[PDB]
Amino acid sequence: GKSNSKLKPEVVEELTRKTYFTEKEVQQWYKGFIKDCPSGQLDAAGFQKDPTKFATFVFNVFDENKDGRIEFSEFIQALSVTSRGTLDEKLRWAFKLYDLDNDGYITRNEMLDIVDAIYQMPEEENTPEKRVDRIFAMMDKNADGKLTLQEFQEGSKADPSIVQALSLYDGL
Ligand SMILES: [Ca+2]
Ligand SMILES: [Ca+2]
Ligand SMILES: [Ca+2]
Ligand code: NA
Repeated sequence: GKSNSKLKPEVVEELTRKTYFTEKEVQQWYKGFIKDCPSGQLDAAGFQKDPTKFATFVFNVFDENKDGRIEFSEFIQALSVTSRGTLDEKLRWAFKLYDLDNDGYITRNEMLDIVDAIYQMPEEENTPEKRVDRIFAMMDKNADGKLTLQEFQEGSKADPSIVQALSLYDGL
């Protein structure tokens, strides 16, 4: 008598209120989620399914409570921010992605780890090192080798390409 094939009504209401989705959209996302992960808990191996490193970094941000599983509430809220969030919401989310040790700063090495993963997944951009050097030249204002949330927000907003990439809604 499986009890998690659909959401409880109160949870449909909760999740609709916490995201940019309609009730119908929340239920549609659950249908697909539970089909692909009947346990209701998506683990790192499942999320994975060369992209290994970057999928693992994204997995950790989806995993809000850090218990090694992405449950639906986590899945749908991450989808909400990354697909439909405002520019500032998406920037806060991206900062969490890059801040690997959750200390409130993105170091050069933290960023390098992410950018390498993206690459693993034009001469002046042909290494992760070059890409990071450029980002830090543009965003690190006190030259201490790390980005505060403010440095990352303001730095990102200065660059038209970054603004474009974070200003989409359902990919458009
Ligand atoms: Ca979790
Ligand atoms: Ca950090
Ligand atoms: Ca700095
Ligand atoms: Na600009």
